Amino acid sequence: TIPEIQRTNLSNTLLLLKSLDVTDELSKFPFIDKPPLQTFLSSLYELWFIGAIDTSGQLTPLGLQMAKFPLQPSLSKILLIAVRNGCSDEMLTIVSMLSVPQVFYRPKERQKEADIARNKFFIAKSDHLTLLNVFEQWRANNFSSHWCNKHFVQYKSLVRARDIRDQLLTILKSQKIPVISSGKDWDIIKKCICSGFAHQAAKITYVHLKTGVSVQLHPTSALHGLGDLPPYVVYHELLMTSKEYICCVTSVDPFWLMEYG
RNA sequence: GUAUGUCUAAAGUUAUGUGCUCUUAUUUACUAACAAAAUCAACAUGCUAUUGAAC
Ligand SMILES: [Mg+2]
Repeated sequence: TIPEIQRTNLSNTLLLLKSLDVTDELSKFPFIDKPPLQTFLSSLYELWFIGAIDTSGQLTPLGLQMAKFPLQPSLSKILLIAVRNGCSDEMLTIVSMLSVPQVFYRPKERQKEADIARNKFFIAKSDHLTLLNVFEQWRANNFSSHWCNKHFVQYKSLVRARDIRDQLLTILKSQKIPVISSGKDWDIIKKCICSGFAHQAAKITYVHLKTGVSVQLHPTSALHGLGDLPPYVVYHELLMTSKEYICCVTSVDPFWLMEYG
């Protein structure tokens, strides 16, 4: 089989491999099976964009700080930015939920009931803030497994989210960062998203911000349907399955995109 | 407007050196000189979007 390293985004890897001081030693690093040149150069471009890397290709202190999180660099960028923006408290649990697979359960015949249960937690802005409402309601039900099942959400995913939240909180308290809450000013989170995800943006026909390729909201999204259409979009992943799908979706204002990048 | 052309049957030698029986065109169908300037009669009474393996 082709090794994972030859076929995945590598920016977590390159961040860490710069964070330990393997330099242009990284640019010539002895792997068994070297990743494609354009994969390396693209991950370098991503890190340069995020400001983890300078124009020569050398690590910034922001890079070194981000590398102490167990994270792909965007998710560390957004947490560090959430300190200065003052939403660390919400950002912790949203970044925690964004790490986790298969958060909702959607069995063969029951697509309606699974979504109906999810839609009790709906935020009109995004999937991202709907994840917050899920974790808050889960906790308000004393983290109940039976509530998880009732609402078609995977408890394994939720317990892992809380374990990640407490770990990331520990990492922030190791970096001495304050865990400030934004409260109901959820736009602060959405401004932070622009700091991490400015490449991962799209606009209604959706159409990618930089490459211009046309793309689709995944049908699980709170923003999908025979229905909703917010003009400007930021997203957690782009993925081709049956279609070229944005995996989950958040609405944005264009002014934030040139504010953060 | 159903092209048209050539050939031959000649003369023998011109004197010397009835059954049977198919058929709702089951035809090998043949000719193109003829004409070509075709559009009234259209069209239903109201527009759509959907699903990922695993760590
Ligand atoms: Mg004539």
